[PDB]
Amino acid sequence: EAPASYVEPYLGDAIVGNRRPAVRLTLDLLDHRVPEADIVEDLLAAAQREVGERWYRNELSPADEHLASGVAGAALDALAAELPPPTRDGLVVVACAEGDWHSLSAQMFGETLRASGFDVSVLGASTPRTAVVDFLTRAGGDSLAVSCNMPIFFPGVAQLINAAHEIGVPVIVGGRAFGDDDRRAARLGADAWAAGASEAAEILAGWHARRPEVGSEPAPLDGAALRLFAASSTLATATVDELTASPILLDADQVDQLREHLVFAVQFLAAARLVDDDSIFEDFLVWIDELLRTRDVPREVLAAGLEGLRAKVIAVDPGATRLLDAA
Amino acid sequence: EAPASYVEPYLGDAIVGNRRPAVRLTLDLLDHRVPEADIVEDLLAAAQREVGERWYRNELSPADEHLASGVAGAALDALAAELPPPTRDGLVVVACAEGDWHSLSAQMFGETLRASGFDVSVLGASTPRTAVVDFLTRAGGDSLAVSCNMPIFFPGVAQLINAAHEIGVPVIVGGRAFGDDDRRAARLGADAWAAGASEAAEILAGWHARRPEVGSEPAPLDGAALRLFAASSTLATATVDELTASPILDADQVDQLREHLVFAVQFLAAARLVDDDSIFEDFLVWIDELLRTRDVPREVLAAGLEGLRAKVIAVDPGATRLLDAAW
Ligand code: B12
Ligand code: B12
Ligand SMILES: C[C@H]1O[C@@H](n2cnc3c(N)ncnc32)[C@H](O)[C@@H]1O
Ligand SMILES: C[C@H]1O[C@@H](n2cnc3c(N)ncnc32)[C@H](O)[C@@H]1O
Repeated sequence: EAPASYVEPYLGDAIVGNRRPAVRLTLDLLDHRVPEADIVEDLLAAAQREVGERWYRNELSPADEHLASGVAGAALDALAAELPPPTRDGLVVVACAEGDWHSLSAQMFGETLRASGFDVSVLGASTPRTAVVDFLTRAGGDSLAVSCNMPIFFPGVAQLINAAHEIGVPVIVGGRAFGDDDRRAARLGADAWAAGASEAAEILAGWHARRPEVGSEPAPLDGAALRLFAASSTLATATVDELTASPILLDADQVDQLREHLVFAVQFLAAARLVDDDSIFEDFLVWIDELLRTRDVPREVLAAGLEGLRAKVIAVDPGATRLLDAA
Repeated sequence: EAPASYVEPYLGDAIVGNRRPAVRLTLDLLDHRVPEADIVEDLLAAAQREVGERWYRNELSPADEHLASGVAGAALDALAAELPPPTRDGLVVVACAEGDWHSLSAQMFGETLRASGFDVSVLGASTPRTAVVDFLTRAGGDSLAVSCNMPIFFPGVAQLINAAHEIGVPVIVGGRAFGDDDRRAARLGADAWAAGASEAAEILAGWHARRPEVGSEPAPLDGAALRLFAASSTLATATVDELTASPILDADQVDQLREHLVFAVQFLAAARLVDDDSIFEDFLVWIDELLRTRDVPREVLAAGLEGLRAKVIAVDPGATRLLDAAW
């Protein structure tokens, strides 16, 4: 009867898109007086993480996950239909980072907030920066919460924080890209960071009660790190052109997968540099290496790919040299 | 009253993210014995299109639409929780086209089918080709329904049809990209085409009962049209490099223009692929009026198209006449 112990039966149904028994479990816990926050964190988010890990281990496909993610959204919808109305005044706007389509991160977070009596509008997946600030303005938002699932979205989170400051609004950030403490968040000028709803509820309720001062001076970022971000396309696509004159010829699917991986590589590298945390790049190499290992595609390809990136990457950002000379 | 007459009050709530009253309308109609299909088509789909048009007229932002789209998803979820189990055997797999993220087209369609007693798995937004086919295989899907909201996704729908054929599975297609008849669909090798669920229900129920022959011959397509598809990024990004030596732009504007030019080459390529000029002509009309309501001078796009000319015809000389048609 702990939410955690229901992950397996939930997944059994969720992975094949069998919504009804899986949302029934969700609602049975709720009716047995389990706090919603726990249901969301310990069952739904935990299940979704396991889906992601199975995909990652090449034990599931995107088709399975798509179904699992729909069931998760249906569970959140069911839960939301049980909620009493907001007890707190002051609208919190929850947004995925621009470029980020993990709507469910924003939605799970925002729903946990709702369950603490917050008035919450979840934009979910990627919205233009200027459209988010304009929404804050029109909807009289107290606070912006930005949910970021990969560190490759950081440049835009920084820009978004800046735009929000220009209109007086404070930004809390979170989700897995920001790690287990506030160092990455602080490096981008976020007014706050938290790991989950419990803490964010304190910060947000505090921003409602006492609307804090916000810089309006943009947080300093390494320009070379940003130029390396901007160039990720060019470097990847140009790396893949050479290589296929012809040191590995690769079908149209394989060339696109490689190209896509190398764009990601340069973006993790740029992100590591931007917020001065080497582990972002090192964790990516570990991550991708094992992604490919379960998929029986020789890693001479990616090695060759990284090899190719070397000369052009350092031409843009020489400070990335040292990051590359571990791998 | 009729579902159609509730569009305006539905939107009033949906566009500001006020889920509960808007989902309640959908459930009130259902309690008043209104068929689900009608609710979905006449209220939900109708509202979502009007959201689209307000966005298009620059009267709404993507932030407001994201709210409206969440409400629509929650409405479908509520309605789905009222359905009895399937009365029909034989699994229909509903997928957005690869590259297409309009999950709600697939979901609205699939849900109308469910309401006719079909067993349905909605993959929704973009899934890799080989993951869709592997799902069909593992789940023993009778039929694939592909939902396509832009004609720039056609090459991959063709590939997908081909993969489905290799495993003996028939494909119906639909969604707004396929127009008012079956000509575009047929040109890509689809085994059938329909406007909505009512017709597709007849075709699908017929495929369950009498399992049809499927061509293990790929539908013929012009390679130059495909090479022009493949090159869209290169041509756009390279067109925008020239033009900014310097005929006129901030980092936002350069990216918007670049993105519009990738679209231009893809609508052009799509028009060529299925031999329907109107795909490209409709796009020019569409984009021209998109920008007009946004007060961004159309000298820029003109100049952009102008720039594409030399490279585009170098790849596909058969596009020349389509380009000179315009201005
Ligand atoms: C489903 C899923 C997707 C779905 C999302 C669908 C949807 N509607 O959301 C789709 C299909 C879009 C997808 C696409 C991709 N994703 Co994905 N996928 C996931 C999965 C399984 C997450 C789904 C989810 O439900 N998240 C919601 C829950 C589980 O998140 P949470 O972190 O528990 O949220 C809590 C806390 O973070 C906190 N919190 C969250 N936000 C905020 C905000 C604030 C302010 C605060 C205080 C707190 C807070 O509170 C929440 C309380 O519940 C994960 C697995 C994972 N996250 O471990 C990946 C994962 C994030 N995806 C991944 C990848 C790689 C991809 C793709 C690049 C794959 C590809 N296409 O080739 C794309 C990128 C798309 C993009 N640009 O955003 C990787 C990232 C790996 C890495 N960084 O090295 C992951 C980790 C999977 C993996 N490898 O294990 N993905
Ligand atoms: C909401 C929305 C989005 C959302 C969708 C979120 C979601 N689905 O969860 C998001 C934000 C993802 C989005 C993004 C974009 N979209 Co959009 N947006 C829409 C909108 C408003 C979709 C509304 C929706 O709910 N669709 C479901 C309903 C309304 O669809 P329906 O067509 O009635 O479906 C029925 C029939 O077609 C049929 N049917 C449907 N599928 C199938 C399949 C089969 C097999 C059969 C037999 C029948 C069938 O039965 C259905 C049920 O009755 C439309 C507006 C519109 N459709 O006119 C655009 C629209 C499709 N989007 C558009 C654009 C431009 C974009 C973006 C390019 C914006 C951008 N990046 O700049 C991107 C493209 C993303 C991509 N696909 O890769 C344009 C396309 C323009 C064009 N020239 O083709 C539209 C038309 C808006 C407009 N009026 O300009 N979009
Ligand atoms: C992180 C999640 O993204 C999904 N995923 C991985 N690659 C793609 C893709 N090309 N398109 C759509 N979804 C994808 C998987 O289901 C994984 O679990
Ligand atoms: C076609 C639909 O897509 C949304 N839309 C338009 N541009 C973007 C973008 N850059 N990011 C996300 N959504 C967008 C609008 O809400 C519109 O209605």
